[PDB]
Amino acid sequence: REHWATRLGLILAMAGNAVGLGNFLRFPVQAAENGGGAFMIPYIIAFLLVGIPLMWIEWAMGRYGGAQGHGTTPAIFYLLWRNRFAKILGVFGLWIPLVVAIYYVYIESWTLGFAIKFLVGLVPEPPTDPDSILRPFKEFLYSYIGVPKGDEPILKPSLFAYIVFLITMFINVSILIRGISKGIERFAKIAMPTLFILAVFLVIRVFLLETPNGTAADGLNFLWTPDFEKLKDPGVWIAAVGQIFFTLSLGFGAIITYASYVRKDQDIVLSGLTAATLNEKAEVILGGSISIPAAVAFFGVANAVAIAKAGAFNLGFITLPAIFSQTAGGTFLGFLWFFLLFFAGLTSSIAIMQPMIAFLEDELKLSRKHAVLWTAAIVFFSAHLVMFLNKSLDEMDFWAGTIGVVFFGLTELIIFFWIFGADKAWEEINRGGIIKVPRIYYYVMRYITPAFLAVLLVVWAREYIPKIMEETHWTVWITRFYIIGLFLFLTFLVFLAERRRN
Ligand SMILES: CC(C)C[C@H](N)C(=O)O
Ligand code: NA
Ligand code: NA
Repeated sequence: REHWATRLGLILAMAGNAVGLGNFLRFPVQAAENGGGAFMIPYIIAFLLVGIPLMWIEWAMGRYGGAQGHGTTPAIFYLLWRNRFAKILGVFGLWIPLVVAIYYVYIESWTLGFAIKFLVGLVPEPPTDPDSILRPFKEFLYSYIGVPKGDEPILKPSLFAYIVFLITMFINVSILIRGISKGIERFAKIAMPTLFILAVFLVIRVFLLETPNGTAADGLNFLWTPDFEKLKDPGVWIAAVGQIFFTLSLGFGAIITYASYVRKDQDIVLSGLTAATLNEKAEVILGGSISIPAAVAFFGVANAVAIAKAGAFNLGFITLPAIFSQTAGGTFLGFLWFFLLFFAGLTSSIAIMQPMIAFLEDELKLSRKHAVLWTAAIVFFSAHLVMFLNKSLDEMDFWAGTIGVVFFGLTELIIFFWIFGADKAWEEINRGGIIKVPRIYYYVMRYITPAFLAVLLVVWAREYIPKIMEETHWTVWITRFYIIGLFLFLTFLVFLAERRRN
């Protein structure tokens, strides 16, 4: 089996997995919608009671499986629990990352396309009226991905966007095809440093922004000022947990796959802890100190929150660059912003494609080259669904990147810390660890975490089961139909892999 060359390379590879579009895009929005400081309390709690224990659990399961030549859940679940149903459940460890990757890579191609156009200097040129400053960039984004005037189902992506998406796919392949140590590890040792330093630079510059309407400092205050009146709102907790799962790449089966390349005897405790800690630093300190504080600076808190509630891409692809355009060298600043997003997204996109590749290599015994090329083909082909179908991206993000990851996180924990045995799991987690997990986390993993996730899922289902059936748009049923097709497709490959073994 292939392994990580150095401990450092391992750490930065995992950090590149977590730290991504979720930090500079999803987080600012989630925190803004949930009342800044009021969102932070549940967020931290969710990080302690959910993020860390699951992180360690996934690392353990990964290395455990990897030692026997299996990096994906279909096999690993079976190793932890003997049952056909264990394999069927493990199919999500492939379905989830694949579905998410389909649209994730596309968003990543956006940041790239933007990074290019902003570098060359081809951008809209605003003239004191907020709308007259934002409108040009709204039209700019809409022209790029091809957004309809009214609410129309079909998207018309510009040739440039499509070509950029091809390039993005190429870059992803060029990295993945070189292997774990030579391809992913090498890139991580470069991208991450660049990323952190670009992020750092952007946080400085942004913090310097101050206008008659507000300051970046007002934004930092808003984000870090505690509010206890929102603690009784379940929605805040649900959003916090969802963000923790997404940002830490938990429930995507990515962490597990990466961990399967860690040598049986190498530490996963301190490594895992360090990776997660880096992500949070990149999330709360970097991610939350760029977008929000800038919006608040120019438009004020109220408007900033309104803009955040407007959409997820509205703050990242429209508001921020529009704000930069009003400053000296704002065009170049916008470039660094999209270059940062691109490197963050690229480091994550490769991570959610690897689980599929690892399955083909491990279970179907395909060469790395073939495994990568076929994975890219599937993603690229499926991407047309997200590219040309409005609301398809949202549907995938929801079913896979929201519900799926939580459901899968609960499943893997139940299989590992319950069926497989709590003590055995604990012993497996701490084995070889440079430091040992606090004893208390034993009771967190076995009782607290699973219960909280279960309650969450129950609450969700109660609200969603009626809404699903009554949804007017056909694009979602097409998306649903197709991803269900993808699931069946993957189950069939597992069947073949199972048959080859015999
Ligand atoms: C799906 C995951 C790879 C997402 C990543 N953890 C992020 O924060 O963007
Ligand atoms: Na990343
Ligand atoms: Na992240």
